[PDB]
Amino acid sequence: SLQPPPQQLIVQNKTIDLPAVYQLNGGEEANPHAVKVLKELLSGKQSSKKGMLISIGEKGDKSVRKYSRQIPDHKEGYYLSVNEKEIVLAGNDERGTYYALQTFAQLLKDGKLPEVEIKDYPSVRYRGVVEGFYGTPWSHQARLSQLKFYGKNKMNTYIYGPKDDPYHSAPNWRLPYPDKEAAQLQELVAVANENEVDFVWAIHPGQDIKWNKEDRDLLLAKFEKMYQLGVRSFAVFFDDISGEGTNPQKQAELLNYIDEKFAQVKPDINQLVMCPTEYNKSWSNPNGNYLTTLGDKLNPSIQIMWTGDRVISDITRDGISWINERIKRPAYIWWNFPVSDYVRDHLLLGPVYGNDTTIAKEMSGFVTNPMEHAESSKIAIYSVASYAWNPAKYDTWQTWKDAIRTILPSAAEELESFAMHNSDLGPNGHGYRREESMDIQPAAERFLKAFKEGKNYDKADFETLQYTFERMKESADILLMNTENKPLIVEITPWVHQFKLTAEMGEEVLKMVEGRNESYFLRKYNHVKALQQQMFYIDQTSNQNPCQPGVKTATRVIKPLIDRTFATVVKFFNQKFNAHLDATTDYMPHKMIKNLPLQVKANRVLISPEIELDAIYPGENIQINFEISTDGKEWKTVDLKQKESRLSAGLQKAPVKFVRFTNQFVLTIEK
Ligand SMILES: CC(=O)N[C@H]1/C(=N/OC(=O)Nc2ccccc2)O[C@H](CO)[C@@H](O)[C@@H]1O
Ligand SMILES: *CCC(=O)Nc1nc(N2CCOCC2)c2ccsc2n1
Ligand SMILES: [Ca+2]
Repeated sequence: SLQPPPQQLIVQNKTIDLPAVYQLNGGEEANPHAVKVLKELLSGKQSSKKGMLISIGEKGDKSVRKYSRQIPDHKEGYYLSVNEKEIVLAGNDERGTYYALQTFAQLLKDGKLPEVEIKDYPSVRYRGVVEGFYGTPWSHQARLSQLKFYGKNKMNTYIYGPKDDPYHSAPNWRLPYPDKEAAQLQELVAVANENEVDFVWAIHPGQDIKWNKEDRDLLLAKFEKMYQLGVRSFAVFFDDISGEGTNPQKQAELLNYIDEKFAQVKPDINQLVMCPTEYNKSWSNPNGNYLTTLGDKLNPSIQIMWTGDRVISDITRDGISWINERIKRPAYIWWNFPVSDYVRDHLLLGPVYGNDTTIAKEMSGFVTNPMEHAESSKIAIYSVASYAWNPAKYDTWQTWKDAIRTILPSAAEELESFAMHNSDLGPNGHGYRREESMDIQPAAERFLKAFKEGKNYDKADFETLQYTFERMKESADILLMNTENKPLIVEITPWVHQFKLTAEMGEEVLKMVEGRNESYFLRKYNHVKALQQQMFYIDQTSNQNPCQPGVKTATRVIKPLIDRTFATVVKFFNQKFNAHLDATTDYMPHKMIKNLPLQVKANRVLISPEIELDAIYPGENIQINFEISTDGKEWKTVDLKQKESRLSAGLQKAPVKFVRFTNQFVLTIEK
């Protein structure tokens, strides 16, 4: 399965052996990056002057003169041919020759090649990744690995813009990088060049930019220093800011000044990109004229970025036409998937889908904003590479499977099993959701409905759930010990542990359904209660980021199933044996005398939108939005302050175990 799929492919069902004795033509004329790949594949084979002919070169080189007519007349296009007597690897330009070898490398298997002819080129001019998320920026090693990944998948763009890089954004975007960070960026650029990737360095100055000569000159001085480090593509982001930086007339003038005094003065600058302050339809001004101002003032060579109809959205034909009408050029798509910086307790490992596949001519570029987990993002990145290169033939599910088999061949099935149940985002402010657990959902929904209303469940559906849980446990244990992609495993391990505990809980709950006798049921009940507590421990000790801490997995279908089956069967037990077992499904060490479950997040205890803690803690503050004690007997009332329904008051380290109130709701304690 060639990825991305070529534009034109003719196979003959007739295999050739990689020439043991070959004759290379064009080694000095062709792209050095391509020739190096070629000679890696040919090492061990002899280079003579009367063997099989292998011709490599760009349009214009002597080596591929005979094949001029076969080379497509497109940027980054190429022509590949394998048959009995010769091999031809001929790009329209140097990058086309490199991409010819990346396809050649996939055809080579077991030392054999198929007799084939390919004419290929991209449907979208700029294709790649923008590291533009909030959170821990990608490590240096992760970025080196990404750049090699892009080259293999014909992605030609890496836009560097981590929101939390202080020399990229507020306040030190005026400062050059320190020597150590500068030497790393220098290495990234060299590696990006080796893989035919345009390293685009972006700057995010709009929050405190002043529209005067001082800051303008400092922005250009920063760009000049990046240029000295090898950067040849540049971007200016004006997203997620307020104040004077949001002025469209000023933004355009600044980028036109950069164009004329910098990008037009250098001999070798490629991409110049800007991200508007209004970067999606929902948040644009209907009264105002922000986008039309940018469209008319910005020089035509400058790209404008756009995330679609909303911050998180799929790109449609109606949405791309809406924006292009206003910016007077094809939009440079910034696709906010699989980025998870607003649902950081979730991994988004599902397939890439939703984007119209007939609008290649309507977009100038397409970049994906990934997760801060670099390797885990390779599933979607690989799929975006396929989509952007050949939208007409984009196969969502087949490309998802191909990505997984490339990222972890030694345990692809195990990773597919894990990814299938780690795709949805759970409820979020954007209302953006993805499918998850689709294969087992029919059985789960029929099993639970028959269960709640006293019918009979199909034994086949029951064994499907047993099969699923068993397979989940196999995949978790195999993935935990996989040493083929250690960075990947480190990223996902907290979720893999939570994944396994879910599976184990599911099996014990199903054993509670089979029932048998009273003591066995109680054994299973106690084991489930212990597994709940173990999942709480992980949720409180792993991935303790300051936004959505903890670890959530299989949230769309499987976890709801298990929790509602446990609740139901415990209810039937209490009715049958006149018991009072606890039917709650999430462990909580604190207690409130409402049906709203308390939640623990970092050092906060909150009521879901009188309390007794499991111990005494020093108090920080309370935040209610519409009295305290240590032993339950003696209380010490406290007063509140107010703004727009924001109640609050500091406790000043006073011991607290009890809280009460009578006439959203959070208690912060010291840890
Ligand atoms: C263009 C863009 O997507 N900007 C940021 C981004 N901004 O979206 C917002 O959340 N915008 C916003 C929301 C509330 C208040 C102000 C800005 O979306 C991505 C996913 O969150 C972030 O990674 C990007 O850095
Ligand atoms: C947990 C810390 C957190 O929420 N970080 C975060 N901040 C964002 N910004 C802050 C600046 O103004 C815009 C909102 C943000 C946007 C999208 S995801 C994200 N995370
Ligand atoms: Ca050449």
